[PDB]
Amino acid sequence: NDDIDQSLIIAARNIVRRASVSADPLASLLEMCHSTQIGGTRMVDILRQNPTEEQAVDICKAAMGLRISSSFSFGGFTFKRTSGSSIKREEEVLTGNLQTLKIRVHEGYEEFTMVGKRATAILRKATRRLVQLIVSGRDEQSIAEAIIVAMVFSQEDCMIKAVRGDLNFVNRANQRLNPMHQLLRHFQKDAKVLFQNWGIEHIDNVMGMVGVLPDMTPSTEMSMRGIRVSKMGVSTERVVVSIDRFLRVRDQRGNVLLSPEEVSETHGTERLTITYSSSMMWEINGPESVLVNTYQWIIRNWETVKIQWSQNPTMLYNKMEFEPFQSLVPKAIRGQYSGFVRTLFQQMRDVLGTFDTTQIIKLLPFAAAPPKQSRMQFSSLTVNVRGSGMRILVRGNSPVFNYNKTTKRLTILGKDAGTLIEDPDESTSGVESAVLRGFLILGKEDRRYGPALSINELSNLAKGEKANVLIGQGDVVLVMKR
Ligand SMILES: O=C(O)[C@H]1[C@H]2CC[C@H](CC2)[C@@H]1Nc1nc(-c2c[nH]c3ncc(F)cc23)ncc1F
Repeated sequence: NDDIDQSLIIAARNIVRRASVSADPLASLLEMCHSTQIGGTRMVDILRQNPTEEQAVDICKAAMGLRISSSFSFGGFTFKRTSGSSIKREEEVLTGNLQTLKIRVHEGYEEFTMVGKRATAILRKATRRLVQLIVSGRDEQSIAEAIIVAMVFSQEDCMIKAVRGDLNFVNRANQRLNPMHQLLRHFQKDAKVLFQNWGIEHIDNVMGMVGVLPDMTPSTEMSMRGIRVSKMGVSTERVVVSIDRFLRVRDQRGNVLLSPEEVSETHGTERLTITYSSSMMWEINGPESVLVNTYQWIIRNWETVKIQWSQNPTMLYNKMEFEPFQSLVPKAIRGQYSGFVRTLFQQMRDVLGTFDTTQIIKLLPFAAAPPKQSRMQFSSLTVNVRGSGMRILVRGNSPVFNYNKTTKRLTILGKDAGTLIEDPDESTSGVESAVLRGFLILGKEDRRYGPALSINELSNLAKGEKANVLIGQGDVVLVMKR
């Protein structure tokens, strides 16, 4: 039952990481935790009774209104205050790149332990001043990680002055990181200016403790100011917290104890099966599994989908289940697809007797994104699966979308998305109301209305005239305007 904690952590990290790029991360996070199982058992039942303290596991607990440890995480280190106190106060600072940052400065004298995977440390600090850091670690990278984190955490001015270049770090949701994570990211990328301008001191002789120079060389004579490396150098109060929309967890006094930027990037492999049900975890098996599941999901929920489509489309379009598919749509074009498809849907609602089940299913995931309006008459819509742009044809079949009108079996890149059931609202006349934006196809080629136009000269017609248009290769049909 150590194997549960191990697998609960793997599952919580995945879920938080997925949640934070979603539209509503707190909503997505709870949805996925109620969705998931760890070896037969509901995740949310393991979270209510398992005492494991880890960054992602605690974000989840916070989301379920549970109580978690008051320690906080910064740069992957768990800080536990061992003595002292501090007050918050807001300050503006000028970096070494003459950028202006508004920082939440802490004033007071404080002692902390910092605990990490590959190094731990004891830290003493005061207002904008590091007083002492004793760090022990597996190798020079680990020690250095700890030292960088303590240096940014001290908030000292020479750290601020050590910035080069501008700080514009964002997360995957393109949201700016708060300034302390701005500075920490900048120095995690390269720390030599920071180490060289920090300052050097002669050191006293103490058993089991050595100095460290700006190039991570050990020294029995000198050391970076206030820093020592030790050899043997090396948690139970739980409090009520608040979790806001973007999963930043706070304590009563408004300190951010945990956020998604504090989740470890390590990706281990479970020793118990983890089973995600959420649509959010479809992408686990590649964009192909996204597409199949999207269309599969629509078939299985057809009865609720068909009536929300018919009377409350706003809530249909905004559903959580359509976010994964939306990733696969080029961000440049997705809004104009959405605006194209929503109009075609509205034509099918307004012009009655022309309900097409296969067509609604095909285009429905494209209406998720915000409707930007265009006038291009898309003949196909594109989704990128592993870097290549596959196309769904607005009219007819396709490797991506292949429906079989007799067997009624829908196929998605090969795999069987299901089978459609007989629906009386299905139109029997050949009128297609959801292929051409602003136009209605009325069946086969009829020569008495003229010879075949092409699609770019449909604009030269106005207020519902009746023309034949070359829709494909050889395929000619009769199309009227609204
Ligand atoms: O801004 C916050 O509230 C966060 C972000 C910036 C550093 C910590 C981790 C992320 C900080 N969280 C917390 N800081 C502190 C905190 C105490 N003394 C400090 N001196 C400098 C500092 F910088 C933060 C602190 N206490 C509890 C926290 F929970």
